[PDB]
Amino acid sequence: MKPTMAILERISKNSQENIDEVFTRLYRYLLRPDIYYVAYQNLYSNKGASTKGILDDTADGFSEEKIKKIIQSLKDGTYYPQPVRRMYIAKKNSKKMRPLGIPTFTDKLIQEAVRIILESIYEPVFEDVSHGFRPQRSCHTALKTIKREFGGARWFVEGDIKGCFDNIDHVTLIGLINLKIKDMKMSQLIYKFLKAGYLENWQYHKTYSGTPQGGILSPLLANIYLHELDKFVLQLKMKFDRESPERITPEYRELHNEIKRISHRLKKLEGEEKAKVLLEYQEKRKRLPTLPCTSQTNKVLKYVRYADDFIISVKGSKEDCQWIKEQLKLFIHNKLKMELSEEKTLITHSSQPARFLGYDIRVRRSGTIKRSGKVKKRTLNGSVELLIPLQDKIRQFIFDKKIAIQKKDSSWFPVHRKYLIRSTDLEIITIYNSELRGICNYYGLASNFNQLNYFAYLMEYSCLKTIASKHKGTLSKTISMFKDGSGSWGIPYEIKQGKQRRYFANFSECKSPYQFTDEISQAPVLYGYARNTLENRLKAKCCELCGTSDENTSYEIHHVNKVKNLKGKEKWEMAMIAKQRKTLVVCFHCHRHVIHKHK
RNA sequence: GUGCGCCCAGAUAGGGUGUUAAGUCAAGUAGUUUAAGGUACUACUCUGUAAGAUAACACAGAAAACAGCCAACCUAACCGAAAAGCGAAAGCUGAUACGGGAACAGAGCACGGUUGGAAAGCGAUGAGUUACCUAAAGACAAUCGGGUACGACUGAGUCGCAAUGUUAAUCAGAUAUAAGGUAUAAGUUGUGUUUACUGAACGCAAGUUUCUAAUUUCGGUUAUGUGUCGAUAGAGGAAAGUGUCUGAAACCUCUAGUACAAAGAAAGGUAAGUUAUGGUUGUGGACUUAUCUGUUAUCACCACAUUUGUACAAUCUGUAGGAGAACCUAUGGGAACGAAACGAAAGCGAUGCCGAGAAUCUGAAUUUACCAAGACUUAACACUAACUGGGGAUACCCUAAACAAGAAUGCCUAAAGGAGGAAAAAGGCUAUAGCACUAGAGCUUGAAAAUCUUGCAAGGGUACGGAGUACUCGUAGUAGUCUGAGAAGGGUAACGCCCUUUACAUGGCAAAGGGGUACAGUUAUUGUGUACUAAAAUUAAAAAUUGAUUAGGGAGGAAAACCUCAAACCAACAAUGGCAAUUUUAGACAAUAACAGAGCCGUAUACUCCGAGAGGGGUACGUACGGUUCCCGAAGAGGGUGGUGCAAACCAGUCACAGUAAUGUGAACAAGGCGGUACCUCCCUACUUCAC
RNA sequence: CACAUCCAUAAC
Repeated sequence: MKPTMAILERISKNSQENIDEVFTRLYRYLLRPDIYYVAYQNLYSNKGASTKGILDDTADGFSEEKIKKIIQSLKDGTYYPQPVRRMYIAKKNSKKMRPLGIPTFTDKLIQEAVRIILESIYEPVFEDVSHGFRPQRSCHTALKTIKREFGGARWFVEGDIKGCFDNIDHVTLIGLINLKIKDMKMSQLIYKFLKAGYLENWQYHKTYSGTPQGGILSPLLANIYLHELDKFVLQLKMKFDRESPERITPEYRELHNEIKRISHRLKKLEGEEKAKVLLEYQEKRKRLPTLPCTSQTNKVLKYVRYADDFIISVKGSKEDCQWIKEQLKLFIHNKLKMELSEEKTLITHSSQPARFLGYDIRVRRSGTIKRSGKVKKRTLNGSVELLIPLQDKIRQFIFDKKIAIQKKDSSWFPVHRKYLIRSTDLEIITIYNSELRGICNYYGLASNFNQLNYFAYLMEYSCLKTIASKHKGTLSKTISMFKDGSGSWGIPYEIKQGKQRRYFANFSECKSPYQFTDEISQAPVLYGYARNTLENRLKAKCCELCGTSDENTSYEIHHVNKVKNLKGKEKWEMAMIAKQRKTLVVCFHCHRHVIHKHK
């Protein structure tokens, strides 16, 4: 009959085909409970699952009967999502709080389902220039887009919108949805989420090392709003550009044409008077790469957007670059009701560093003349060349985590992190290899990535001074205790296969600025394509520590996040070390007596 | 829970410190002197100066001692125990029998001792094999072509430092709070490091040790030898510097790693100051000073990077700033234009203390003018220790001493006879099957020697490691004037002080370790307080109603334009109306439970290291007594009166089955009993390693 | 463009 998940894929082709359909009758799909399994095939890969909203309902309970206790309450307009619990936290290096949000498990499975319906309709309407909270797009696709078609632009518009994600209008958002979805009971389910919700966002930009992925925490809602801007300026791109004929300058064509008249003469004679005209060939060559092959009267705008930033590269004047900053204020006022901050829409001319996603971003004008071998272009003119901010960002990291020390000649000398003596030699290197591999993998596109050598010096020699103090040893005895047999140093464990070693991270295996690893590798699980999942053990109705296959006892989910905190002396922790999984079933009689023996 | 470490007393059981006073000891050789002075002179002998080559005359030296270093041997204190006694074991005791044997700290408290002159460590090293790169880009062949101190792997064979220290000989004075040093607690949290608390016992003062910098290659290069594209050097390489055939007139190494001039100019080596430190206080490298006998003859020369200025180019040289780059000033390239790390901090002051040569000058100073102070040996005096002699109230282990206390065992012949007729278990007894018991099993046999349950005189062991303020016991004796005053003064200083007076045998700390009680402080529990004063930002203030608002209902299976379906209503800011622990205004406390050492300062006293000294670092906070905040230990192990289930199994009749009772019994996780394990606990314990 | 050493050893 197409079980619901082929009907949703039937729509995600349907938006692409009709270039404007008013998509009606979307509510009837949330109720057949087959899509409420892909919601449970999503909610296992999110970090923040222990913090709760106001009621004490723990983040589990995945049972087909509360599917009815869901889906029947989705019927008579009697599901109303939770009010606010403001357990405050503030952004790095600043005194600002941006409100933080969480539901009860119920809401997470409707929300994670109204995400999938709304992701079916809007995803082939999201324009290419957005790269924020999407599939198959991340931080690095934005950077890579800058490294191609931003190349060679005279000026920047390095925008900011004054709290763009707490200023989100709860009333003209829903007016925009209801151009597309012409459905009545959908919006009221959405508008239970707006004003009975929160505004529910974070600050920790360094969690993915320069990303607001925690540091904005929402579904796609924020993108649906902004897509009216990403529709506007890619409409502004056609009013702006007027493409002129002249690309190679007329100062350049008088020198470009006279090369071929005398290069045709160089082969007609070699000898002594060849060398005399070779001086008016080779010393005349000294203003040939000083002559440039580009013209700055043609007019070209670009646009890139992540979630809340956007950067706009324009081929023109500063007259022009203060007209684009004009016809944005006429917009984010009138059609989105927000202030594009005149303080911090920094126009910075391009040859100066911008700042977009934690990179410094700029065009090269340093007129060096390399070889490309027998052929020769200027490979460094007009190339957008991304850069770490070593002075803002890595300087901050090195001192925020207490690696280093400024010395009296300003030289940073590394010492031990005081609070890490309390773990093993394997725990500390896994502390430190994790931190180093994050920044380097973040900053792998950086044209001065080689410069992170100072940072990886400091990390490596401060990992060893921690392990030094715990053993009561020195920095030299600790490479001599942890010797190999090839001059490198490692950390041993006895595990089942014989001895291995933990080494330290690197460059060529954190650098690669074309390929990378696509889910941030914080002990990643496999794709369980052998039916080990959280859906076909539900149908087994099984009892592992239970023995009685009873219907009046509720089956559910016992998914806690972490497994390293389980000790193995109590009755419940001996099952999770055997099957090696975050989760199992939980009973109606099993949870309340065996887990809750003390409390 | 750091080897010792209590409290009073004594001073060789082993020792330490100080004081005088005798005796002896050794200064290259002689001389003079006194004297058995010692370095002063005189004369010779040997050595030292390569500070960047050798010789000739002047400056420094020449012993013995103790104190230390290093190495190899032999042996006190310590070990599972020999061994050995001991209600037999609970625990105690090891002249020497092996094991270490300088031990782990000498820092309060011995390892010693002979013999020799030298090891860790740290920089400059072969072997012993790399694995690699090889001046030709590569292909060709250890072509020792021709490196192997390229670093490996190797674990120590060569050179340097480590490898010394102390001991009187011109006297007094002069810029004596002189420069210049040193103390002036510790900690908590103010994190904008803004002038803040605590018996801080100092005062002022918010921005300071600190970097952003080198010009006739001092680039896009670390916080290093290096290694690579430019301007800029192409003649070897395109008949191998050993060879072969090449790529190209392209290919490597330096010079073009400076346009003048000044000087020093490699190595060792002296003494200062650094970095080395790190987390506080003392031994190797490497920077930086300065210093290494004057004069003659061969000897006396080519550097080279900076010390020095420019000298011009120069990148693109902070930058505040207006400025598509090869665009515009200006203190010009520390020149606040900016940046990063760092609290009653950096600095400056104020007080009491230290202040060598005897600064350099001034009078030195008179038979070289004066010197008695090293080390041992003996005596006398003074002191002194955590050493030595004395001195001992709670919890744990033990249980012999029938020491005090409850356990004595069968029936039938027929109670008469007794079981002394018979049997024979039972308390018993040996091994150890075995799963505790049954002791098997002949057996004293028919309560003793083994039922538990306690204990003095008992026998052991541990606690003498500071947290808050009041009481038991050995004693106010073990101390005759308490080092905490007796007792009063006496300021001080925070005190207890030490200073002045003064009491006479209860006059004195109230000798020791550990208990006990009353109220405190923190943590983990457990229950509740919740008007001692009620009303509020207003959290319970989407309620209701609302506002006369608003477009919008309810239970299910199709793609989107739309298949179907059974056939007068929730929601749209809030507003408005009582309270709860309290920020808005006040005459969260109960209840139980347990309990640790970071120091620091004052006087006394014991030690050591760095310093000329003042002082600083440590020794359990060194210890004691006075003061003070900070602060409120972890983990395993056994043990359990007290906890419980399960496979086996205990035993006659709790069970059959008869029997002279016991006896063969097939059947008790029907455990009548209860171990054997598993579990959660709950409790005790420096038992064991940690932590200071 | 740049791979990375020496950071000593020893008073509680």
